[PDB]
Formats: sequence, C-alpha cells, structure tokens
Amino acid sequence: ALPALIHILQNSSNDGIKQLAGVEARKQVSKDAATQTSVKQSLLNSAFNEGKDAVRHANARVIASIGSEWPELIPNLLQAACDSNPKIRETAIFIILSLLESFNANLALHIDDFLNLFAQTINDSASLETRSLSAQALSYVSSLIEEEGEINPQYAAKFASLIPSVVQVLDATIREGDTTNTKLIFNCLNDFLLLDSQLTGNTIADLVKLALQIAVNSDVDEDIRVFAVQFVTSALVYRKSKINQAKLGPEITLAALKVASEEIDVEDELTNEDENTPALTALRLISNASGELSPSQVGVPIIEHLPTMLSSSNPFERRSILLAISVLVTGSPDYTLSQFDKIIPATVTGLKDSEAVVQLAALKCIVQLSTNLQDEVARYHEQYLPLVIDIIDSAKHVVIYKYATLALDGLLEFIAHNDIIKYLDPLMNKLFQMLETQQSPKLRAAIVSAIGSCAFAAGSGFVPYFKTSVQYLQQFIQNVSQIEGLSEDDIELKALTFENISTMGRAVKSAAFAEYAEPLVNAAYEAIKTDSARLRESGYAFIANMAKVYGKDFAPFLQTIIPEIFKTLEQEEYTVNTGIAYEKEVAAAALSELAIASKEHFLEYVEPSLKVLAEQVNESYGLKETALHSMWAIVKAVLLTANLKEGEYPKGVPSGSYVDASALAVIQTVREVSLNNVIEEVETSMVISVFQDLSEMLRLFGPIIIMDNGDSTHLDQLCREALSVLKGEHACQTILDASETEATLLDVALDIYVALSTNLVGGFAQVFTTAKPVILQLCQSKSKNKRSFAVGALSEIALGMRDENPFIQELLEALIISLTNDKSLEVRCNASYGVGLLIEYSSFDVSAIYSPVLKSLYEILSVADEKNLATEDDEATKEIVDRTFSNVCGCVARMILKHQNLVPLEHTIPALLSHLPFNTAFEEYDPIFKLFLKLFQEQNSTIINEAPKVIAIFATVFEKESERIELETNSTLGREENLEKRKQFQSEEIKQQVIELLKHLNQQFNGAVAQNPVLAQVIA
Repeated sequence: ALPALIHILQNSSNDGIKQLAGVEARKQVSKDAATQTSVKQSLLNSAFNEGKDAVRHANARVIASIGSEWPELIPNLLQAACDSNPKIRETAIFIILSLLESFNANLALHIDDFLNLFAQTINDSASLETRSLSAQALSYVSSLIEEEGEINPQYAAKFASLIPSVVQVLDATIREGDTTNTKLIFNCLNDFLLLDSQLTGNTIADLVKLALQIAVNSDVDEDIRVFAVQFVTSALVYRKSKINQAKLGPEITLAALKVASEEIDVEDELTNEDENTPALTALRLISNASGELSPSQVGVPIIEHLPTMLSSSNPFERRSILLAISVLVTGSPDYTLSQFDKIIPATVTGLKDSEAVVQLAALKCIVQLSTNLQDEVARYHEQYLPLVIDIIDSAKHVVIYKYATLALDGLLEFIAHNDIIKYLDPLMNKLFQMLETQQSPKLRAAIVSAIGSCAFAAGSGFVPYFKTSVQYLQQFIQNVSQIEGLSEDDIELKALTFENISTMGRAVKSAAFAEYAEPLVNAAYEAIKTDSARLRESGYAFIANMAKVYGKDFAPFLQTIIPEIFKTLEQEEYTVNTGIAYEKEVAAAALSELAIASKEHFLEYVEPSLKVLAEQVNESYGLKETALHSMWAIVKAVLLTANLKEGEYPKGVPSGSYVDASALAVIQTVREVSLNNVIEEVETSMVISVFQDLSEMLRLFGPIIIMDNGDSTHLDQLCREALSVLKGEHACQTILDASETEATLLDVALDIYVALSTNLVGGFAQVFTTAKPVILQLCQSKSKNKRSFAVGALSEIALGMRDENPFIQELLEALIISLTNDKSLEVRCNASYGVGLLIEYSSFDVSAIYSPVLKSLYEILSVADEKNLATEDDEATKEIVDRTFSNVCGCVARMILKHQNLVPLEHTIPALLSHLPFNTAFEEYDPIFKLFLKLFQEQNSTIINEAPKVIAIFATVFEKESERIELETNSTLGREENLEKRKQFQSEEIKQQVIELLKHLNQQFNGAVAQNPVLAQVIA
C-alpha cells in the first residue's frame, strides 16, 4: 500500500515525481507496520539532504502527518533548529511549522519551548526564510496559548515581546523584495488583530500606523501596498476601539485619499464593464472607515479637503475626492446629507469637468447619493437633468453612458410627482429613442430601468405611455423559459423588463393593466420555474407587485406560487451564491405581499410559511433579518384578516387577550423568535432589525404583540435588552462619538420605549422607571446627535403617557434645562415640543416656569430667524429652522390654551402669525387651530384685527390639503411613507370645526373668505 509512495519519494530520477509522490503520500498517512522506523529515518534523511527545496518540504510534510501518531521527534527538531548549519535550522523550523499545522493536541505541552525557540529563530541572521517561518509558526503558538483556561501571563508577555521582531521581518522581506514572505508576514499581523490584548500588548495602533506608511509609499510595490491597505481595513472590523483610542481615523482617511489620488489607467476606467488595486482597495478602506467610525473621523476630514482637491489641476485628485464622497455616504448618510450645501455643487462642478474620468467620478457619486438619500437628491433635478442628458448625448465611452443613464434613473425615480409631469413626455421620448439606438444589453438594461422609474414617479400620469411601453418591452421577454445561449447580461435585461413592467402595473392600476395581466402573469410564472436565479428573482418581484395591484383577486394563484417560493427559500446557499441570496430576499417579500393581499385565503399557508421562515432565521447566511421581518408580515396579515384595524387596539396592559386564540398563537410564535434573536445577539444589524419590527408592530396592533394574559415575561426581556443597548452594554456592542450605525441602534432602542408608552399609557410608568435616568442622562451627552435622539424620545414618551404620566414635573424640568441651555439649536427645537406637551398634560401650578420658558422660546425663535436669512443654499439648516418655527409656535399655542391668563397675548399673537403658514411638521397646526377657534369665539381683540392674515393662512392650508388629496389618488400604489406627515389636519373633526369658523368669518368682515378662490370652494 502506502509505504511504496515513500519509496518513490526517495528515488525517482524525475524530481517532480518524488514531489507529487510526497504530495499524494501525505494524503495517505491516516488511512500499521512493525518496522515503521524505516520510513521515519528515510524521510528525515531525505528532508535534510535533497538538493531542491520543494522535495525537502515534501518529505517534511510527510514526517508531520506521521508526527501526529515517537518521544524523540520534537526534542530532535528543537535541537536541529539551533544547529550551526543554517539550512539544517531552516528545514527543522519548516517541519516544526508543519507539525503545528496538524493541530495535534499534545503540541500544547510545548508552548514555552516554542516561545523560547521562536524568540531566537525569528531573528535568524542567515536565512530570511527561517525568520518568515518563525513568524508563521507564532500564529499557531498564540492560538495554543489561548486554549488555556486562564491565559498564562508569562506566555502573553513573551509573545508580545516577539511582535516588534515580526515587524522587523516584514521590513526585511520588503527590503529584500521577497513578496511571497511579505504576504505571509501580513497574514501574521492580521492574526494578531484577533488576539486577546494580553498577547498583543499595546502594539495594534502602531501596526496600523506602520501599515499606513507602507500603503502611501509609492516606491513600494503595488501588491505589497494592497496588503497594507487590506490590513488596516481588517483592523477597522476587528480592533476599532484601538483605532479610536489612538484617534487614527483621520490619518487612515487621509492616507486612503492619497492612494486613491494616484493615477489609474484612464482608458480602462472608461470602457471596462466589470478588487486588488491600491486605488480600489483605498476606496474600500474609506467605505469601511465610514461605516465603522463616527463621521467626525472620516467624513469631516474628507469634506475639509473637498475645496482644494476639487479645484486641483491634477484630474486624478478631482476624481479622487468625488469617489471618496461616493463611498462615504453609505456608512454616514446623515452626515453626508448635512453637507449637501457643499457636496451638491461639487457633483455639479464634477459633471462640468473636461476630463471624462472626473465626469464619471461625479456620476458615480450621484448614483451613490440617490441610492442612500433618495428624494433628497432628486430635489436638485433642475440642475442635474440638463447636465446628465447632455453627457448622455455627447458620451464617447460606454461606461460614461451607463452611469449617466443610471444617474438619470436614480433622479427620475424620486422626483416629486408634480415635477415629473413637466418632464414626463420629453423624457419618455428620449429614453425610447435611446433604447432603439443602443444595442448593448448592459446599456439597454439601464434604459429599461430608467423607463420604469418614470412610471413609478408618474403614477397615473403614466397611463398615456402604458400600452406603447408594454408593446415595446414585450420584445425583451420572449422565450422566458429558454436560458441556454444567453449571456449573464442578456438574462439581466430580461429580468429588468419583468421588474419594470410590473412597476408600471403599480403606477397605472388594475383596470389599466387588464389587457396584459394574463400573458404577463403567465410569463412570470415561467420565470419562477427557470434555472436562472436572477430570472426567478424577477418573477418573484413581478408577483410582489401583482399582489399590490390585485389584492384578494390574486388568491387563485396561491396554490401554484407558494410551493415555488418555499422551494426557493430552502435552497442551499453555498462560495456564497449571491444570486440565490438576492432571489431569496425577493421571494420572501413576495410571500409577505401575497399574505397581506390574500387575507382569509392565506390561512392555510400561515403555519407552513412560519415554519419555512423560522428555519431560514435559524439556518440561513444572509436571510435572517428578512426572514424574521416576513414572519411579522405574516402576523400583520393574520391580524388584519381578523379585522384588527391599525391603531385601534385597547390601551394598557392586557389582562387577557383582545385577539382570538388562533391569532394569539401566531403572535406568540414570532414574539419568541424575535426575542431569541436579540438575547445575546452579536450582530447589531440583527438587533436593529428586530427592534424596528417590534416597534412597528406595537404601533399598529398594540401591546398584544409583546404580552398577553398579564404575563410580562417577554416585555421585561425586551426592556432589559433595550435598556442594555441604551447603556452600551449589550452583546452586540461589547465585542464617545458614535458611528451612524451605532446611532441607529440607539434610536431604535429608544423607539421601543416610545412605542410602549403609547401602548401602555399609564401602565408604562412602571416599565419606564429603569430607563428614565439613563434617557435623562443621554439628554446630557457630549454628543449632539445623542442629545437630539434622547430629547426627541422623551417628548414622544410624554405624548404616550399624556395626563397619566406620574413624572411630568421631573421631565418638564429636564426639558426646560435643554430648552434653556443647550448649545444646539436642533436639540432646543426638539425640547420645545416636549415642553409644550408636558405643560399641556401637567395638572400642577406652572406659573413660575411660564415667563422663563417664554423668554427661551423667543431666543430660539430669534436664532432660527437669523439662520433663515442665509438658507437659499442649505436645506439641512432650513429643515431645522422650519421645524423650530413649527415646534415653538406649537408649544406657545399649547401654553396659551393651558393657561391663557399667564401669557401676554399682545406680542405673542403677532410673533405666532409671522411664522404661519408652516413649511413642515404640520402636526403643530393642531394646537394652533384650536387656539384660533378659541380666540375668534371670544372675539378676542388681538385676533380680530388679524383676520386677513388668518384667512390667508387657511388659504395656504386648504390649497395644501387639496394637493395632498390629489397626490394621493394619482400616486403609484404602495408609496405610503409620508402619508401621515403630509396631512394638514390631524382629525376630520378639527378640519370641520375650521370650516365652520371660516363660515362665521365670512359672515363678519363682509365676505372676506369668499373673496379668496380656495376658501370660497370650502365654505359653500
């Protein structure tokens, strides 16, 4: 059997035969013989004498595999590693290394001998290879030392002492041009990141700094530079606390920006339609720093350098800064949005550059801004659209043409419904002309997406184009079933046409879609059975929209579709099959939409769907969050099918159940899965996602989501987790200025309490007791954003409790301190909302606070008034300014309604009227309308002289209300994000009271109201 492969190893004239004999011979070792001494001593002899190194190593590896199953071996190798003869040392170390590579358990008995050996051989003056092998061995030694129950303090100290030597080996390998061993040493430093700190000592920041010096050194070979960039990226994922402690964020960012500024192959960039350059890895480093660190450490340095780089004579620096921003936004979208006053002009400057690489860089930046800040970018369509079209018309490179189309796509998709209509017809004609001219399927795919995005924005305004578009696009979805002979891009073009035709079905509704429903639906049911994961994905996306369009009429298709979806969700995902991951995401969304659009006919599928999804939560690689989200979607469907109307639940702790036993059982199922995926959960994205789902369901259906029958086990578990997140002590945080991801975790943790306060009302006070001091403390954070979240959350909690809140005076006095002393205008703005509410709910004497609070509210008004003077150029400030006007006026109206005779009206009413109508936060109209009803009913002198301004304000309000009603009827199905916020009236009752008021006012002032066209329409 095997011992012949050893004979071949020693003896062939062909060295490549001895080598591959050994490569196979190792494989054989596991699967007896009296004389096994012959094969050891033969191998040891060959390992140290063969002429070529590859044949030496081959014998060495066989010795080791033998080594697992000889008390003299390790002692003899430790002796050989200290031989006077450098080649004998090297081959012994290699064999020791191969032994460590077998993970034999008894190697743990030699930690000290290995530490003492390697402290020596790491600096072997005669063989760089021996130093590199010593570094490589140390990885196994550190792992061995961390298997002790308590890490030996002496091992850690010795091992830490070796770290500077490894750095020397690295410099040695770079100096000597030995890039094979440079790579291996970088693997060693990467392994240091994972180590317990007592093994690595204080070093890690210094390893980062040393890696940065290599990365920016253009004299170093590029592949070594990528290793270095990659190491720092890896340190962001595993050791960000050390990066923060050294405050290296800005140095990392600036180093990466310099590498990305190096020139690149321009013609490749402009034509290649497809990660290992220094320039590309540098962008990935920026991208990861933006996700990992607070924006002061990454985005702020970038925006500081935007002026000088964007004007540089070096086009690669103009290109570099735009691409830097393009990769900043995903990790720091809020900070990026706040810098739009600088960033948008910069993208416009970039589009006007003479160099195409800079123009492409600007386009990539815009695509990235649209993806993350959707409608916020589309507001600038008036500058962008002319520029982007001109680039499409005059493009000389395919990659510019693609990204121009894709930028146009992202803008058009989120254009305001009113504005798209001015563009819709000229746009429609241009995109179909483009579609004809271009024959590349990569380019056609991007044009089809832009067309569908027109439909999405236009809603019912798309009807004139619906039949021509489908006629045309039906050409790209022939022979769906036949995938043999199609390129990946041909598949994408087919898939995108299915997706965007179904999006047109969302724009025009079921009646206008009636012509094509059957052929298109049949075509999509072909897609689902096909062997393209991309094509199946587009089938499910098509079905998801059909569910929105046809509601319960789509139920006859359930028997057919669900079996396909279950099959899609159960597929093996492995070398992670990205196409299957996308398909599963969309199939889960299809299942959710079908469940919410079938109602009673999705009752046979509820239990099987929960079992399939629960299996994915437990076992899937990237579908956990979505699988769990879909489970709550199934619950939402079951609760709606039981005619629990959204927001109509009984408040307070439920002593039993307001839901029938079948529904409660479905709820409890998902409630258990939710809490098991937050308890001890290490991924913050998973925690964020669970908290978001729980808040949403609590908001819609009440406390029955978290508790029933007086048993608060899960409620207390939830609050425990949330409280821990607020304190920074949850498993997902314990692997300052916070990253935005970290800020989201805070926001959604606070929002659990917000939702519970509205669920519980008075009942919440006992739950709130533990979190209340922490939230009051977060209101004082050195971080402005944390203060903004906390003050905002306390105010919503106050709204949740209302007049059943036992802490009004404590909370009132805390928000008054924020209102009075906080340096941030936006924090003071958020506080003024909470202050008015607490006064509205208070039942004790507040006469002592009215005068100081009014003074502070007026100062806040004055700082916002000054900012309002220079903001034709900065919408982030304009939103804060406008929200301050709404909140302060709302709070003042609340104060007057609560205690009119403590507020001197003579100056307050005019200050109120000067900030009406509002531009945002229309919910604050509610106290103001009630105030106007009271002042006019008492014929108050102050408002009576102000009747023109008051009827003028309602003229704006009612015009806005009519636009809102029209926008709602025209819009594309399923765009109900902003529904509550666009409303001018919080209730039909307050709306009708206002109409009667305008009726009276028309009886006085000799028909002042009728004179106005808008109100004449409402008054009659």
